[PDB]
Amino acid sequence: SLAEIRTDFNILYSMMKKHEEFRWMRLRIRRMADAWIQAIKSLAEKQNLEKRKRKKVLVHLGLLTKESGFKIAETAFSGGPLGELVQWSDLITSLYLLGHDIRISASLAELKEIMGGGGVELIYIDIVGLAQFKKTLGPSWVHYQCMLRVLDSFGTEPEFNHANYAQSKGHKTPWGKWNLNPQQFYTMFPHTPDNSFLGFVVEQHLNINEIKRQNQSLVYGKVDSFWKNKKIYLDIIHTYMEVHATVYTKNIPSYVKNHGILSGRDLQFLLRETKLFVGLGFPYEGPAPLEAIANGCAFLNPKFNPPKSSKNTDFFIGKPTLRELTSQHPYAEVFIGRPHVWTVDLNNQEEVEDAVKAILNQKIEPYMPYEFTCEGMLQRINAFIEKQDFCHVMWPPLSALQVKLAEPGQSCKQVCQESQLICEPSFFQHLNKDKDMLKYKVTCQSSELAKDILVPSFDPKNKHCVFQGDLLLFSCAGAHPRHQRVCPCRDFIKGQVALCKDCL
Ligand SMILES: CC(=O)N[C@H]1[C@H](O[C@@H]2[C@@H](OC[C@H]3O[C@H](O)[C@@H](O)[C@@H](O[C@H]4O[C@H](CO)[C@@H](O)[C@H](O)[C@@H]4O)[C@@H]3O)O[C@H](CO)[C@@H](O)[C@@H]2O)O[C@H](CO)[C@@H](O)[C@@H]1O
Ligand SMILES: O=c1ccn([C@@H]2O[C@H](COP(=O)(O)OP(=O)(O)O[C@H]3O[C@H](CO)[C@@H](O)[C@H](O)[C@H]3F)[C@@H](O)[C@H]2O)c(=O)[nH]1
Repeated sequence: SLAEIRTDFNILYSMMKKHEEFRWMRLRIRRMADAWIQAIKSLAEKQNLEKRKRKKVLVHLGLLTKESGFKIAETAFSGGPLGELVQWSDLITSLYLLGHDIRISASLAELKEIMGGGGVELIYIDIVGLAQFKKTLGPSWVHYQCMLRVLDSFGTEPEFNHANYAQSKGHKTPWGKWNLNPQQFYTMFPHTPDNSFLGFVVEQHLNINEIKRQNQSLVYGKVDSFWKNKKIYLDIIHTYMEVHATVYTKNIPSYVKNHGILSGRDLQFLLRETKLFVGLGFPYEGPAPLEAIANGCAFLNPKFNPPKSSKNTDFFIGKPTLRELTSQHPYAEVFIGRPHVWTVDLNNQEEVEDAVKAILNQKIEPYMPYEFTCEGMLQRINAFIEKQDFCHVMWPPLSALQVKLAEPGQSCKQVCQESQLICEPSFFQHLNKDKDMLKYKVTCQSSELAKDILVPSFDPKNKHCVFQGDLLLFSCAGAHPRHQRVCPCRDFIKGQVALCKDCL
């Protein structure tokens, strides 16, 4: 009944051999196996991992179900999407190493059988999977709702999650209206403080100036369509560097050295010899740029002005968020930055040329943020499993609360970030009446209730407070056009933004 850490993958390899759909994920785990085992040993030396209860865990991979018709397993080796498979691989491995009893499902049959068996304590699932869960179990699916952790790469903002509020705003997202606690949404990057950051591990095989060809650039973009209207950009880079590619070819200049779609180990070799990894603008927020940076590549990161969102970009229409991307990879831009990441206006030929010349003259510094290491991911998911409880113990602890007042036109996300903090939506409940507001030296001469994502709000001219009337509408996202927002912030560990200092 207590969890014991695992240091041998033999049982995991047995579980993943049982579906062809797991093949790509099994090969990833195999490539990274020695790093994983080193990391769970290192974590166990730093932190008491004793006295943890072994959980029975459902892992339901909706994206790999026949019944989903997503056909992601089908394209895993031929240039199809991999970012979700990377995250599922790393989650399953983390759960396994931490000693939990994992029940892996990629079918309605397995889903039914596991949930039939009872004693499930935690459920990892995607939004496509959650639709299947609800249909399969019937009305008692809600009995398990507080155990769900929903892998949702791009994030779900509260205004899309609240079914009635979303309807009232005319949000037609096919992904939203689940009415969960939004911290139950697990994201690919820490872009949505209403949600939890799950992430993944960045694959790299280094243990360097002679290995790396100073002259060699590699284009990020494994599909021909991605290269449309990039020729001035690529011509500037080609003035100074060889331009290589991994494309599965009418958009691709004649001078480009195409290697085709590479296996994991061959791609990693290509990164380790590359000076510059070249963003074209798409895809958004993938793992590949972090893999490049972990291998000592600089990343040329197209700047978006205006920032891209469901308001101006087809890709984002129907996604359950209004979040705006300031670049192809905002995490790389904001949490890494120069010299590893150069965020440039692709239409500023002088800025592009200056960036390429700078990168040519840079010293090579392989870099991985701690939160994207094996040990960083184990520490984060262990903390979530042990401390995150939506089933009713307050975590993060109230000690971590720092209250900030967002100016008009400023969100709670923005005001926390501007103080090197992060919005903590679990603390909004402590900011939502006259008495609580005195504590933080805001004085409500009058007040009212509103069901609005933009409250609690303060008019400092009229000394008027609007408080939240629907607790499911508490939202880090959103700026009040007229009033100040009363914003719950917390500290974060540098390199581990998911955790406060007193959260371990
Ligand atoms: C796996 C998952 O749900 N990932 C996140 C999701 O991302 C979207 C998702 O779409 C999955 C596939 O769903 C259907 O099977 C199709 O619509 C696929 O499109 C394919 O065919 C199109 C032609 O009809 C073509 O335009 C396109 O090139 C593609 O080959 C979808 O791929 O997964 C993909 C893969 O990363 C992603 O690009 C999609 O945005 O978004 C959810 C909401 O934000 C998120 O919760 C989830 O994690
Ligand atoms: O055929 C396709 C494929 C993708 N896309 C789009 O690209 C998006 C992100 O691609 P992907 O998830 O595979 O991540 P990427 O950064 O390329 O890294 C993978 O691929 C890398 C190898 O290139 C690998 O090293 C890394 O670990 C992986 F995560 C995906 O959500 C699709 O919208 C597409 O439209 N058509």
